[PDB]
Amino acid sequence: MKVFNRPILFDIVSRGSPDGLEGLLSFLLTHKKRLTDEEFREPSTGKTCLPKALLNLSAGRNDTIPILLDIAEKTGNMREFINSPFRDVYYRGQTALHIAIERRCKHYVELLVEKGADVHAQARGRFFQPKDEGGYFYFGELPLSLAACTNQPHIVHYLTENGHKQADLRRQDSRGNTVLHALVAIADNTRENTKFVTKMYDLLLIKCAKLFPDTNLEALLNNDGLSPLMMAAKTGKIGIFQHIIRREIADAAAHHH
Repeated sequence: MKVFNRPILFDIVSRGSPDGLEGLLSFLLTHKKRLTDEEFREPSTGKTCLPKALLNLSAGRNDTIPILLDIAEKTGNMREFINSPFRDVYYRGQTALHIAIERRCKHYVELLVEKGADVHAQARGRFFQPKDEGGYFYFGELPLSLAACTNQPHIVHYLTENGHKQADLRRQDSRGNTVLHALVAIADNTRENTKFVTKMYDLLLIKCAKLFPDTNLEALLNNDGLSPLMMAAKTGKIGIFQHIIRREIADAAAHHH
């Protein structure tokens, strides 16, 4: 018979060969194992094969992934498999969705959500960093906040509008930061950054006001006690700060004389 283990399975997925995975389903069923078992997790990180699949793409496409989820579904292990948290020196509590968003793959993002991904999995930092090469980069922890801070409107649209399970815009991270707070966090003072940060900020309020009309986003405070506007002031984010003021003056035009 055909027998499997971590290194073999990790080689198959890292190379990206779907032909190698045949008779894996049968192995798991007979030996009574799942892909989330410690023996198939990289002990150093906690990564299963799914992240490793997403970290090795042949022009944005690893073909092991679709079958991996099909197999997971046939062993009563789908929700667990997708949401399996791993860690590196930069982050703990990462998930397959974070990588899917990070690498900017709409398709794999769509797939995971539809098959039961946790849209509120928080990628928390570890020990802290500099600006120089340090793939840390605080983005607000949540998948929505990550996508927002990397200029990916279609993912934001999907995460909010999808049929299976939607991403709550009101959701706050460990710092107390909503997606708006995150947009301020990343906001540097260059016009092209300020372009999309401003654009994404306004799109979200417009989106939220509709869905949850009895709650204002920019009204929610963080653990410092600050709002997106005030935090922009304190941390010195000029471009975004002006825009929020410049916006509300325009919103005061709900007052005809």
